[PDB]
Amino acid sequence: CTVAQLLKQNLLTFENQRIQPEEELKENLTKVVNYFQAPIDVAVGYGSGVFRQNPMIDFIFQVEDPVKWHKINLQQNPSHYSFVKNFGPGFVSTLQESFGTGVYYNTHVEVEGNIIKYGVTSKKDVYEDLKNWNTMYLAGRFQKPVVILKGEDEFYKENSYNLSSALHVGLLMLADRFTEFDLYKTIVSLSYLGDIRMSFFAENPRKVENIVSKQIAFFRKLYLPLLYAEPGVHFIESSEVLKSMDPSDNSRYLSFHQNITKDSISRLLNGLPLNLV
Amino acid sequence: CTVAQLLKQNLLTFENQRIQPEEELKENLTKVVNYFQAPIDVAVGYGSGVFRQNPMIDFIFQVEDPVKWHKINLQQNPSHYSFVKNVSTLQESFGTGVYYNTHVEVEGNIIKYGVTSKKDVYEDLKNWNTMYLAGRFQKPVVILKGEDEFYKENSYNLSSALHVGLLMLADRFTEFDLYKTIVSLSYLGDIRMSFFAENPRKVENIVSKQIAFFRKLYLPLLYAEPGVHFIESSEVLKSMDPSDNSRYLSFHQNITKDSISRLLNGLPLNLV
Ligand SMILES: [Pt+2]
Ligand SMILES: [Pt+2]
Ligand SMILES: [Pt+2]
Ligand SMILES: [Pt+2]
Ligand SMILES: [Pt+2]
Ligand SMILES: [Pt+2]
Ligand SMILES: [Pt+2]
Repeated sequence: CTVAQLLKQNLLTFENQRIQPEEELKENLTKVVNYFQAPIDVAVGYGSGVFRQNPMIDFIFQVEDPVKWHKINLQQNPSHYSFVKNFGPGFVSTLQESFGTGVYYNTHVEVEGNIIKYGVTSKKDVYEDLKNWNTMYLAGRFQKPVVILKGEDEFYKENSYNLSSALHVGLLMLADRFTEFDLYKTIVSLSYLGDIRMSFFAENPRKVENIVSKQIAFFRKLYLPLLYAEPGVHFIESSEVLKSMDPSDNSRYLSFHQNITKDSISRLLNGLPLNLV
Repeated sequence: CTVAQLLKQNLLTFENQRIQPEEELKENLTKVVNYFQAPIDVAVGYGSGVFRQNPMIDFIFQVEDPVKWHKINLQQNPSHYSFVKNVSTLQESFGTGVYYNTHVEVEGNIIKYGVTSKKDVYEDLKNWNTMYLAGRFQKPVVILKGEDEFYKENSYNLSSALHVGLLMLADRFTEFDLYKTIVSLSYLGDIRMSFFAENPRKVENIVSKQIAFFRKLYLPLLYAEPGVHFIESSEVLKSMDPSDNSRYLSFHQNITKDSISRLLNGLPLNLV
């Protein structure tokens, strides 16, 4: 619609996180998620097969107990898994060791007429990262546009503080004048190595600017309301511009002024998940 | 001293890492380092107390065994430790990460020094287990003791940081885009490890302030990089003082899929 509409979103009901695809695509992704009978608490779609305009579709399943989750899923979907064999001596992992921590991926899996890759991880591990940034490896993925296909309201609540913290890190890094393009590129930079480390994508990493410009409408929807709520941040463009601006439009970028006094920088710093006591 | 001279640096003797303060400051810093009888393998100076445009001077001490090092340091300087408001727990803390004593008076200076396992640093420089320690050394530091040992462990860290910048940037970019991108990679790590007692600075002010040292570190690496080349002619690079923030160099890199895959495969994050 318009950028002005995006400034009217209700943060208190997480409206800036409520990214959902078109009805038909959504139906397909939902059918994929529901195909799994092992209980998925939060299901995430992300990547080129979710944000379009054939390709493998990327998912994350946040589950209550991964060991048990894989026990069930090994019975229902045994051919989704491929294990390393014992060639030589050991490298023998237990259920808890291989499944209990991190993101475990089954890749190039056919589910309901789609080729998919899904990573399974502990919901508890994710929520702790969203709250404290223990590593930010999981949190960083959720500072950028994703689609929550299941457990939406529960997840959005846990993620709002992660998103506003990423904005605050951006504000700490940027000068008193910046464009929204500078902001989103800065925010993407924060998680760029973490996405590589976690193998969220089987394809080559992308250029930071291409990431931002392809998803410009979703970065605006997430962060413009947070900018609007932020004391000391001033939108420079007039009400007229913001009502004439399509969120999908890359041809011009909003500009801002922020307070960069010492007291302001101290409050940004001390509100970070890294600095909570 | 010109930008052109910076390209002719010998990467094989780590000349791009050989950042030393003017001889004035250097003796003071080295007397601070030598005041300590607990042995320090590698001593690092950084921060505004080191790169001067008095203030507290920031140090990192990389040591062979931090628990045995703090044992000796608790004997020579027990006032440095603020623990008398409460040892097993303190000792557990010594082991991992960086332990700091701050606002400490030494040889005329008010200093802050962090103690960390040299082994932990070297492993991070090589593998980016966390990049918390390696990130500090992707940016200008002064190595005050243990230079040749440390420069050689760090060179792969620096060119890896350049490679991440090249992955992140388009086919055309300036040296300003690149230094700011590199600083972005380690910005949260510097906060998490509390390298600085003061508020974090703005990325662009960090770069512009230290533009001569980012240039000394990274310009010869860009030069040796396949697929990357300078856009400005030999003559402009002779007319540029490394401290001049009024003009920034430009670059063209190959961005084909194979070039990008080569940069990804050589990062420290790969287990192979
Ligand atoms: Pt639109
Ligand atoms: Pt169980
Ligand atoms: Pt079971
Ligand atoms: Pt079980
Ligand atoms: Pt929209
Ligand atoms: Pt304490
Ligand atoms: Pt060219």
